[PDB]
Amino acid sequence: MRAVNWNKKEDDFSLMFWKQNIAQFWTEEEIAVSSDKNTWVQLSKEEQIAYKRVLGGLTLLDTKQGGEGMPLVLVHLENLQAKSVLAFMGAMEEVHAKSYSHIFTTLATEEEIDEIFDWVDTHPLLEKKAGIITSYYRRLLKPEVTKKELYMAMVASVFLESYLFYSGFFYPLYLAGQGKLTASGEIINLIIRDESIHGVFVGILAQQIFAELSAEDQQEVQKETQELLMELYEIEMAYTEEIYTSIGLVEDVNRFVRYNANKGLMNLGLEPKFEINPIVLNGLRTNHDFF
Amino acid sequence: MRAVNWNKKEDDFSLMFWKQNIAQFWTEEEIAVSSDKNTWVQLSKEEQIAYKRVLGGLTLLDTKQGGEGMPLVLVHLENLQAKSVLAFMGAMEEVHAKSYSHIFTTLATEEEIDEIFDWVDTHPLLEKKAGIITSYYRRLLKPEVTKKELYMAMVASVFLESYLFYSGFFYPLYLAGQGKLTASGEIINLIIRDESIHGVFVGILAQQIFAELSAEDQQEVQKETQELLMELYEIEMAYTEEIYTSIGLVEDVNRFVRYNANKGLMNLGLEPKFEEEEINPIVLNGLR
Ligand SMILES: [Cl-]
Ligand SMILES: [Fe+2]
Ligand SMILES: [Fe+2]
Ligand SMILES: [Fe+2]
Ligand SMILES: [Fe+2]
Repeated sequence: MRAVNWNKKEDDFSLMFWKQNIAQFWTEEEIAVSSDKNTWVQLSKEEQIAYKRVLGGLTLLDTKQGGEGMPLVLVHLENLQAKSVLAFMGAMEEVHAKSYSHIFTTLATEEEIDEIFDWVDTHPLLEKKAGIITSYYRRLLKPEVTKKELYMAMVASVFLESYLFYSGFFYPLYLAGQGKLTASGEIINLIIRDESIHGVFVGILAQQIFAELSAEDQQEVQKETQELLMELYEIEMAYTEEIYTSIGLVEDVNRFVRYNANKGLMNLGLEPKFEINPIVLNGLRTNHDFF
Repeated sequence: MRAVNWNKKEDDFSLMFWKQNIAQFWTEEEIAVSSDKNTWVQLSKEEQIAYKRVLGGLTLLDTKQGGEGMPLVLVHLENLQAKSVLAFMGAMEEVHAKSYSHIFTTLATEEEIDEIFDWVDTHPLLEKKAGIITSYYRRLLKPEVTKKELYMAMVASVFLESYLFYSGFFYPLYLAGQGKLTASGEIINLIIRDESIHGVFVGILAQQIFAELSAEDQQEVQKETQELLMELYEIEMAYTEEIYTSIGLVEDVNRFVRYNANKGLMNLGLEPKFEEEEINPIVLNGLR
């Protein structure tokens, strides 16, 4: 049985991503959020509800990535250096999820917080969205998986990392780009810096597996991938309508979702399939290069 | 579908262990090991070989805990705060494994290192002991697991964290307690501080699952746990004889193995099964 041996490179990129994930390490204890209350109380009721709801959705996604997506992909990898990187990325998803709780504690009462998590648990679109992604993960709960099954779990992971979070990230960035809730915005920028490299890394791994598939299996997962992209898009468009109609931002968020969908595809070595709001860009400017 | 909500405690201990695991965070670049070369070259070849072999074994166990043990146990937990802690602990196993490679790079040539890892991969006792533990983990590769299956994976994990590492930790601590390889010994001490809390935590989880079993299932896993403990002990005694006979330390490391087996039992809420003895005072000085 093999032990991980970092003296013998297993690929040309795992050490670089190991080192970068470590260099980027942070915890919620490092950004105090209390100074955001001065601008939080200046938001309308409808704006505050949208903010809390999107943070709830982001928490759900990070919960499933750290608790299912990273663990189940990594258990089936044969490359032990890449496995190490994914284990670390999975832990950072739990840091991210804890960081949303840190923001909530500063901005909401204990009663309001528990209402938000109850709304998350019973929300039909979030359930559908998370269910579609985790289905591909839970296919890997068996002793032996095919490369097609592993490839599609990696696709699902890239689409969560590079695409599904962004209908939620939009709003903290949009407010931060206006000088509102800028400490929470700093946290969301740290999260985005991590998710960006998670999506690139899993995409590299996916491209390596794809090259190992037969031509028949390549064409099958190419079709499944495009269908998944558009199945998620349909749900995201319904989600943006629900969250953002009250505050007038639906079409802006949809453009941002398409931008990031295109990035997810590029992380998989795939051509864009769709066509950034400048205020969002200013909110990233504290990432700005990446976008 | 539920998101982790740290505002609402799921249990009385996960936040405490989350905070401590974070507080203890460290990485491989924080301890330079090059100053150990002055004492490394004073060791005989037999002493050097034993050191490299036990580090190889430790690396194997950490590879399996980060890549199978923590991920598969955590996937099946319902407690999302406990899941978080286990994910972090799994990442720290990978930090531990990376740190062993750092030690190797300072103390061995590239050809020597690859020889060690080929020795690990083809070693029959390491393959056997890792296989016994990972068999419990790989039973969890199915959509739904029973609580009996989850419990026995947690037992295996506590036995790895609190017991199977220590036939290997012995020698770095023994040398560090003599002023030899003391920078490598500081790394090993950081790893031990982590494994100690990993074993306590998984043991708490195991005790929670045990209480949720029927009497019939309790009787089954109680017996399996005791058999597993002694099945692993028989393998560890062959392993210590293989590694340490050349350097005169077999009975010393066997005493340390039994000490730590007892701690693994206590982490599971179980009584000690081996004669209770004070720790070797040289090893104790290496832990200081
Ligand atoms: Cl295959
Ligand atoms: Fe995340
Ligand atoms: Fe991520
Ligand atoms: Fe470890
Ligand atoms: Fe551990």
